[PDB]
Amino acid sequence: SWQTYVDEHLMLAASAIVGHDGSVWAQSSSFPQFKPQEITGIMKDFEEPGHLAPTGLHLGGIKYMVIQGEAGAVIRGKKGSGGITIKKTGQALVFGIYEEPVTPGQCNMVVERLGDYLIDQGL
Repeated sequence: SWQTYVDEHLMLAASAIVGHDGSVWAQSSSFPQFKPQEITGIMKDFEEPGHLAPTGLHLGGIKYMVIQGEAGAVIRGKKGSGGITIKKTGQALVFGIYEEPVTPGQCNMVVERLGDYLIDQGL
């Protein structure tokens, strides 16, 4: 099915590809439903680094503490044992959520791999 191909190719606790406009292109079975305001805040942080830091990154209501990202290209957050990685591409956002014992470096690897895939196609 569309969902198995997706899960099978975005997996990581959850992953997702969403347009800069907030539309969902693909999301894993366990990815959270989120609010547009959550996407606006992230988009502003790719523009003005450090923008989310003061309030934390929220996604599907979950609060992630912002940590060292890649200015204007990748954002990272910590939550208890796991965290999140978000990479901005020409037209989308690649989201990667990890949990113990997956490592931040492992999540980063997958989000970057997906980013390369989309940028390669002009997305």
